[PDB]
Amino acid sequence: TNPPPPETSNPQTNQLQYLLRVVLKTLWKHQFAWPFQQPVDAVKLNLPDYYKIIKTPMDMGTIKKRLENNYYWNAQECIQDFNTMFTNCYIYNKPGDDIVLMAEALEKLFLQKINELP
Ligand SMILES: COc1ccc(OC)c(/C=C/C(=O)c2cc(OC)c(OC)cc2CCNC(C)=O)c1
Ligand SMILES: [Cl-]
Repeated sequence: TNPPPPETSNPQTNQLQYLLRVVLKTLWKHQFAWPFQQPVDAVKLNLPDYYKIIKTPMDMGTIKKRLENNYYWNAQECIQDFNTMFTNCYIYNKPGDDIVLMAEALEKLFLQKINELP
């Protein structure tokens, strides 16, 4: 069985609104977005070692749930989750894999969207 997804509720800056409404939304509609739209389903994908290697898992779906529930206090905490998501992919998969190239293309576009923020 897969581990439970990361918590998405803690209990509104302009940069957080921008990350959700502009950065995340554009990356969510990118063609290479599908493997990162929800937590890695290690059971269905038959990856019994994923959650042994990746100890801080993260996906765009959990970012959205966190951005919609005001989980983050600031934009830096949210930007770290994206970097957690990208670096997780680089750690588990092998260089040259198509998913690694997809993650690189997503990150390089992510740095452009955050390169112009309030
Ligand atoms: C029906 O097939 C489906 C349907 C829905 C899916 O997700 C919604 C997926 C997810 C596939 C992957 O995630 C995936 C894809 C790879 O190449 C394409 C890969 O190459 C080594 C390693 C992984 C393992 C995860 N590695 C990560 C996340 O970095 C597959
Ligand atoms: Cl808060």
